[PDB]
Amino acid sequence: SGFRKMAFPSGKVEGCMVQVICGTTTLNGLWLDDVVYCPRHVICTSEDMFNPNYEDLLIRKSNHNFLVQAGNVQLRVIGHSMQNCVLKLKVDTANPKTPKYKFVRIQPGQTFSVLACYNGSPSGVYQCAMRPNFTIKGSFLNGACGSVGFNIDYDCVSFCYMHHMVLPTGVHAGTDLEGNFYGPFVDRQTAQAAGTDTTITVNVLAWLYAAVINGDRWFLNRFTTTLNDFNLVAMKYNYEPLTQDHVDILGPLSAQTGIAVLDMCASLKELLQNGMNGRTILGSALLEDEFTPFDVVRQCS
Amino acid sequence: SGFRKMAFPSGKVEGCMVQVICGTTTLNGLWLDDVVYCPRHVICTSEDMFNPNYEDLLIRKSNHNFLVQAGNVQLRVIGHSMQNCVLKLKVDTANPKTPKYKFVRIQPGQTFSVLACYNGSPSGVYQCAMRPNFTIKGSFLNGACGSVGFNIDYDCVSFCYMHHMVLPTGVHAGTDLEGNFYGPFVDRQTAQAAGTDTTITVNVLAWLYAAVINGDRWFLNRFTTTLNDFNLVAMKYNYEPLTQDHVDILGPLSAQTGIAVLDMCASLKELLQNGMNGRTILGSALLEDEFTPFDVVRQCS
Repeated sequence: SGFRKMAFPSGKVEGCMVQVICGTTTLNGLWLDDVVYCPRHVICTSEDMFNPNYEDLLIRKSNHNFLVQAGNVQLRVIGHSMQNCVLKLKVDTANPKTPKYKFVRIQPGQTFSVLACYNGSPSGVYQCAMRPNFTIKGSFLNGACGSVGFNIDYDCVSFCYMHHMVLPTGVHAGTDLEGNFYGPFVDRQTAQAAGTDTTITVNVLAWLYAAVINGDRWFLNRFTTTLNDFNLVAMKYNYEPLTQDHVDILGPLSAQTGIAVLDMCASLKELLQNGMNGRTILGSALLEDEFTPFDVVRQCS
Repeated sequence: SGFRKMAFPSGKVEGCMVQVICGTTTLNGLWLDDVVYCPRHVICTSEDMFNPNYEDLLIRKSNHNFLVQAGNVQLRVIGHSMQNCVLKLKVDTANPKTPKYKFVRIQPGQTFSVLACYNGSPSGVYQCAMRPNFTIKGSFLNGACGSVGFNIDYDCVSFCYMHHMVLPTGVHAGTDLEGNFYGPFVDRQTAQAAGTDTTITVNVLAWLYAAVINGDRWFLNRFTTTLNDFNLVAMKYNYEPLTQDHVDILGPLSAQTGIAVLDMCASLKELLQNGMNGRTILGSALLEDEFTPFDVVRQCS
C-alpha cells in the first residue's frame, strides 16, 4: 500500500560522481568510460560568468588545468573538448563501475531522479519533474553544479539532466548529457526569463488515479465532461491542454480503477472551479503535477 | 537554493539487499558480514499468520529451508536463529560490499531513508519519518517486507528500520535491526490499534524555518508567545508539546535566520487558529512534520 514521491536507486550513479576542479571552481562530473562530463562554466571565473566567450576561454585553458578526482584517485585529462554547453574531459583510466547508460533527452513533463553532489561526493536524491517551462524546482546549492538527473530503465541508467545554474527566479535550469540546454536558458549570468509555468494535466490525472487505488475517492463526481470544454476550463487555470494521446497514456489506470479518463477530467473541473475546500488527496491540500502515469503504474502495482 | 524531501544515497544499502525464500514466502533480507537479517514471518504460511507461535514454527523449519540469493548467487544457511521478531540467518560467504554499519533505534519523530525492494532487488528510495504513534506512512506492497530504513552518518550507514507488516489502517509498521517492534504492534494478522497520530511540532518549526531561508515569509507575524500557552493551543490541534530541549535544537536555525524560536511558535499559533487561507509555504497548503531540524540544516546549508 501507499504512494509518495519515490526516486530511483542512486547506487549505479554514485560510482560516476567525480569532482572537477579548474582553478577556483569546484563542481561535479560524470565519469562514464574514459570521458568526464561537467558543465562548461568550470572554465569561467566569476566576472567572466557575465559575458563568457567559452570558445576563447577554452583556448586559454590547457589539459593540465582540469583536475579530476574520483574519491581520492586522480585522472589525467589527455584531451579537453566542449560539446555545446558541456565539457567532455577525456581521461586515462576508464571507470570500472560504469553502468549500462544512454544519453536521452526528456519531454516537458517527464520525471527523473537527481543525485545532488558537492565536492564530487553525493549528498541526496529526490524525484524532480521537467516543468512545462523547462525549469526544475529542486534543491541545488553553490556546489550542486554538475549533478545529473537519471531514469533507470531495467538495468540501463538513462541520464537526462545536468544541473548548470540557478536562475534568479529561484528555480533551476540545466541541460541533457550532450550539451543542449532545456528551454531558453544560456550559461551566462544575465537576467533570463523562465516563463509562465503551467500545470501538467496528464500528470495530475495520474495522481488522481493513484488516489482511487489507495482510498482517496472524495473528489470523484457523478458528472462527466468532454475533452474540449474541459480544456476551456483547464486553459483558464493555466493547465496543459489534455490530448487524446494522453488519454491513451491513462489507459491502464482507467482499466484497473474502473473510472473513465473523461470522468476524471470532470472531477478535476470541480476541483478547480469549486476548489478543494481543504482536504487530503493522498496527503496534500493542493494538486500534484510531478507524477507521470508511468510512475503511478510502477509504484501502485 | 531550494528545499524538498531528500533521502540518503542508497548505494551502500543496495549491496546488502538479498531475497530470502522460505517455501512460498518471498521477502527481502539484509546481508551484513555473514548474517542475513529478514522478518521472522517468512516461516509463516498464510493461515499461520493469524495465530503464529514462532518458537514452534521455527522448530519445524530447518537450515536448508531458507534460500538466500544475492542477485544470482546462493548463500548456505549454516545456522538459523530468531532475535525477537527478526531472523538472523548465518550464511557462508561474507558480503564484500558490507559498509560500515551500526544498528540504532530511532526516537519518535526522527526521519530516515527507506530503500523499498521486491524479490531482493531495490525498487526506490524515499524519506520517511517515524510518526509519534510509531507508524510510518510509506509505499510498501506485497513484497516490500524486509526493506530497511537507514540514515547515513558520515561514512557509517545506520540501519534503524525494517518493514514488517501493513496495518489495516493503511499505514505501516516495522522494527529496528535487532528485533524489537516500533510501537504496540506484533507480527500477527490481528486487528491492532495504531493510535491517534499527533503532529511533530519541533519538526514543523524547522520546516517553517527553512521557508524563511528560501523566501517564504508570509506566515511570519509581529506577535510573540510563551512556551506554555502555545502548547495549550498546540495540544488542542493534536500537536506534540514543544520542549525546551527542542528549543535548543532549533538554535542554529534561529541564529541563521534571525527569528527567535518563540516568535515562530506565535506564527504557528495563527497558522492553526486562523488557518493558512490557501498559500504555498515552500509549496504545500498544509504544514509538514516530516522534516527534522537536522535535515533542514544539512540541506539548507
